[PDB]
Amino acid sequence: TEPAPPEHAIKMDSFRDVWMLRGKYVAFVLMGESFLRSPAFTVPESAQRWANQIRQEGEVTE
Repeated sequence: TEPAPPEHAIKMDSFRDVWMLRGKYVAFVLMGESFLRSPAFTVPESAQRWANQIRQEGEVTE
């Protein structure tokens, strides 16, 4: 049990890196008017930032 780095990938909506030296990240957010769709990127950080950016704007309240 070596010091496992808790910082690397962020699998929230649909983000997951690859075991080797890569990783795809694509988020999907649909609202009651508009929706954004970003293609699979190569960074898990920007991934959560993208989905969150749109989500924060879409105040879901029925």
